[PDB]
Amino acid sequence: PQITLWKRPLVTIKIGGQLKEALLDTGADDTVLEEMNLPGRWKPKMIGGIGGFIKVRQYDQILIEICGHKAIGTVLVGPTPVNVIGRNLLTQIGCTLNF
Amino acid sequence: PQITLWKRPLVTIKIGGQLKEALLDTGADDTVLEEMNLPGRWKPKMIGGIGGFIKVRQYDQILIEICGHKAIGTVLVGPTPVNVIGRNLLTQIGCTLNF
Ligand SMILES: CCOP(=O)(COc1ccc(C[C@H](NC(=O)O[C@H]2CO[C@H]3OCC[C@H]32)[C@H](O)CN(CC(C)C)S(=O)(=O)c2ccc([C@@H](C)O)cc2)cc1)OCC
Repeated sequence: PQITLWKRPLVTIKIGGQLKEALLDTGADDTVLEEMNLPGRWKPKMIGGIGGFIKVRQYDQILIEICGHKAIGTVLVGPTPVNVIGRNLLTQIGCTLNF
Repeated sequence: PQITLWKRPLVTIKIGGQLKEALLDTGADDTVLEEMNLPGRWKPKMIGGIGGFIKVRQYDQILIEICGHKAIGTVLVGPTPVNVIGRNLLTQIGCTLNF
């Protein structure tokens, strides 16, 4: 689809078999979701945002469907203010900026 | 143009007679730029993201040129680690997400 930006580009995603809402975030290198339960192994990691750094749980090679488009990649889980889909997954679904 | 997201979507902007690099950021409601001593009246504000909040100065009706596309709107200035062009200005240059 073509998504204008007068509203937040929020989309429904499916991860771990559960539906959620997430923000398409071209300013994020990585995908960071709020606290949740995900199966499998994970490693501690740090990520920095506008306000500093936080601790997150890094889940690698995770299946995630974004607005009907499938991706398999890294998902960070931690105290983010909102679920953000970052460039690591936006590239998988073929997302580009256009103007 | 069409910007792929393999790398950060950085572009040259002109603001307050200065050239700078900034991210086209669909995840930012508004625009936040590095400390710069702009003229005019301003209003203190707090903006938050990953890692917490930072203090910024809100300037209204600021002219910005983004890849030769002129825009005018609110610009927040402060100790942000990165310059982000937010949706308030992206809509003005006709920017969309596409996949
Ligand atoms: C020199 C580099 O220093 P750092 O590395 C951090 O640099 C950064 C910092 C911020 C960003 C942009 C943000 N991306 C981001 O957080 O991405 C995370 C995840 O992926 C990683 O990649 C980049 C960082 C990691 C995001 O797009 C936009 N945000 C909102 C989202 C979170 C809902 S917002 O910025 O918080 C924001 C809040 C309020 C407003 C009002 C005005 O509307 C406007 C913007 C990109 C790189 O270290 C720490 C200093």
